[PDB]
Amino acid sequence: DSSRRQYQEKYKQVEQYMSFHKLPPDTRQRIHDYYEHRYQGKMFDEESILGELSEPLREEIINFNCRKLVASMPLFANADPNFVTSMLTKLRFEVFQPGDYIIREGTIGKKMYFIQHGVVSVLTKGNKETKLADGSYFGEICLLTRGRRTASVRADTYCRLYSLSVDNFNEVLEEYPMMRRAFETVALDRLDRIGKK
Amino acid sequence: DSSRRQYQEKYKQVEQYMSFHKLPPDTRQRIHDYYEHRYQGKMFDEESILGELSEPLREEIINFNCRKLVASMPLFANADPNFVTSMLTKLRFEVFQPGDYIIREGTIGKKMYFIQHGVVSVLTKGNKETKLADGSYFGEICLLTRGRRTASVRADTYCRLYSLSVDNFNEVLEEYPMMRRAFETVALDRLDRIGKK
Amino acid sequence: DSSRRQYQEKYKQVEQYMSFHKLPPDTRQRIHDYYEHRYQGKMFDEESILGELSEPLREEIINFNCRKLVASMPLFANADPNFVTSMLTKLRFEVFQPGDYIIREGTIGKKMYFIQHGVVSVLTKGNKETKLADGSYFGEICLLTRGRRTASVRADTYCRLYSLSVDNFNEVLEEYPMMRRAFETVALDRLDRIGKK
Amino acid sequence: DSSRRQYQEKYKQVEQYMSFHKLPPDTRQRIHDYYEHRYQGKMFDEESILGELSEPLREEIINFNCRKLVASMPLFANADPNFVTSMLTKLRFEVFQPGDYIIREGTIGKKMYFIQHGVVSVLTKGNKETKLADGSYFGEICLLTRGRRTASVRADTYCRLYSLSVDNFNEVLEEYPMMRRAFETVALDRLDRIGKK
Ligand SMILES: Nc1ncnc2c1ncn2[C@@H]1O[C@@H]2COP(=O)(O)O[C@H]2[C@H]1O
Ligand SMILES: Nc1ncnc2c1ncn2[C@@H]1O[C@@H]2COP(=O)(O)O[C@H]2[C@H]1O
Ligand SMILES: Nc1ncnc2c1ncn2[C@@H]1O[C@@H]2COP(=O)(O)O[C@H]2[C@H]1O
Ligand SMILES: Nc1ncnc2c1ncn2[C@@H]1O[C@@H]2COP(=O)(O)O[C@H]2[C@H]1O
Repeated sequence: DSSRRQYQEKYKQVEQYMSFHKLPPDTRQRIHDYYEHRYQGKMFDEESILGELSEPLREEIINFNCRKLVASMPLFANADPNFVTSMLTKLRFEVFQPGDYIIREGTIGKKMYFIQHGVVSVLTKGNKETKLADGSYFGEICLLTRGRRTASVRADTYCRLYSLSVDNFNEVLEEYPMMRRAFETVALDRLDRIGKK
Repeated sequence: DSSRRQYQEKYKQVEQYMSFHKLPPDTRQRIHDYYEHRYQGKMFDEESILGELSEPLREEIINFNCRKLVASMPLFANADPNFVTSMLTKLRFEVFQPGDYIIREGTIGKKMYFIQHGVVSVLTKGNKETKLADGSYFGEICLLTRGRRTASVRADTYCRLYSLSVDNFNEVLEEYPMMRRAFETVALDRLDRIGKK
Repeated sequence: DSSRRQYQEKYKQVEQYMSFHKLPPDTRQRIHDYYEHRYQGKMFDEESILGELSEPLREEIINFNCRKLVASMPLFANADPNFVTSMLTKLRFEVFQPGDYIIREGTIGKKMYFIQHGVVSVLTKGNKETKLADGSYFGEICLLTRGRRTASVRADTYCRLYSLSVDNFNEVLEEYPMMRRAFETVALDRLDRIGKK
Repeated sequence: DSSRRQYQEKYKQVEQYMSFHKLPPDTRQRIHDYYEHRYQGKMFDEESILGELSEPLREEIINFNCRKLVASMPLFANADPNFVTSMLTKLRFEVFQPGDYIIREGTIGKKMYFIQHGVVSVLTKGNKETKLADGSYFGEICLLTRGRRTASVRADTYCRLYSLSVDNFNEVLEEYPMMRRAFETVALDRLDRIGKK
């Protein structure tokens, strides 16, 4: 009904823009596939729907929509449920296509990612590359150091991620200081397999 | 007419989102009841309507819509009417359901609440719990200390509240410094029945 | 056509809100009259229309819409036309009703006003009250001192004003420092007829 | 279809506003011509379309839409493609009419421009005026000095520009410090033909 019509109407607008700007069909297709994998044919207004609810109801809905992501992630599964809820509310859903570069080395990161579904390559230049999958996260090192990306991260497949900005990261750890160490440990651990400590 | 249609059309959108995300009927019902108690079947655009009026007209409307809340509250009833008007303009209407946690201990509060209608439990961990009702307020302690919630507050029933952010709190007291003491007194008084002073 | 329909449709929404909140007809009328005097039956989207034009075109339109206000005001008529244009772009149109209080003493002003059309009383408590009309401005003292309103200002009639915020005030004088003195002179002059210097 | 209808509907609104404010046909025409040259009869919602895509897809689209601008500009053609992409994302499309003043001397610039198509006169008061065309840029001096415009710049013809704000300028050079010198060189070089060094 109203959701499907909101999508096909918006996809329509997108299909016109591509034509006006005469984009390569090499590109229009990526755009088309992105739209499928991101919306599945139904477009809502989360900002509006969720903005119109009380905070307790948002937390109940968000905790449910992410119950599976939470169950796969050691960081959460054993944490205070209020820490978890406080992080889920600050995350933003992002989809990434096979080949896409989620993060670039040398760059100045301002956000991290939690993998809901998909596989990503951590090409840490030189050698000793790595793969992370569902339940893992990355991009935290810059949120702690405030330096530059230690590696690059490329979608091997369609990824569903949840990003968290440095602002929201520090705001959560301000409230739950205990949980910083959980991040530090995995960070310094990851830096050891490279150059950091 | 246009208000009712705006509601049932928006509630429609909400009912779809719930289905797409396959929420427990245990949850869909809470959402449904929330929507009833919050909108009563008519949805307006306060930001637009009120934004389109002069400041004097907003104050006249807001003072009238809150005349009853003002009459129940000792803080206001005896204060400079301009202090009162200046606070009413900064408040935000919030509804909370039976059982909901309005505030959590240990947490870093950034806003307080004034009860228009309803009853809330101040479970101050340990013992000596308390009940506040229509005309009372809470959550001011963190606005003064800038520390953490001294207790938890749970809706015993459907609550209608008006929240005030720390920013707007300090902005009002900047203009009406005399009124800080009224808040301090009730605060230090509340801290005594616990641990504060 | 589209403008008139946008107004009567929005006024419709306003008429419903008043009914829902059961406002005194003493108030609904003020609201109704305000809407007439502010929109004249046609509602546009300045933010959209003007936002869609180049800066030079905005300045040309704004200079024309305010040519009469500019001609009545000694501050402008003899100033660099670029100073003038730079001020006009930052102003915001405001209508005020007979009896309305535009400014209150003791209060912390963050904006000034230029009278396009109407008469206002500067009731400086005590005695020696004053009247300002088309082409005059007021509320500058707090923009300079950063203190409190030295008097109150009440609409004797329907006023059409243009307000300027302290931010935009200081931003203009940052570019045209010479013009501060023009404001200071009238300010210190106004303070002398009271208490300031 | 939907784009053309969005334009002619919005142009309609514009044509009414002009009439309501009784603008000189000397002005209505400039407005009309501006609208043609800026939209070409089709209006989209870039903020919405582009906001709904992943960052990698935006970069792919933006790099393509600006491939020609990039090919004409020595600054880019030889730079790290990621520096280039990082600048393109921050630019804003602006059209300017024959005679328009893009920049005024003595003024406090907060943005620079890259010429996609058109010719502009750098009237540096006094004497020794200059012309810049497709592929050139200007307005960088204030982004570096944080002072005032060294000259004025006037559209000799319809210009298509891309502006970059001081905020985005410093944010890019923060990530790609090497590229500051490329700007400094052309800047100090331009200052020499005048007064700067
Ligand atoms: N050896 C590794 N194993 C897994 N993830 C890594 C490794 N090295 C770096 N990363 C992740 O890659 C990210 C690149 O951006 P950050 O430096 O902010 O954070 C880095 C880590 O989260
Ligand atoms: N003994 C008490 N009686 C009533 N209210 C209380 C009592 N103790 C705490 N509160 C309220 O509970 C709030 C919890 O958050 P705050 O600490 O910011 O502010 C606290 C008070 O407003
Ligand atoms: N004697 C006066 N004559 C005219 N205007 C005045 C006089 N005294 C005060 N005002 C205006 O009234 C304003 C009240 O707010 P401000 O103090 O910011 O600025 C003040 C002046 O602009
Ligand atoms: N001699 C010149 N040749 C080309 N461009 C110039 C010259 N002098 C000034 N400009 C440009 O004109 C701009 C005016 O604003 P800015 O001072 O910020 O930056 C200046 C330069 O980019």
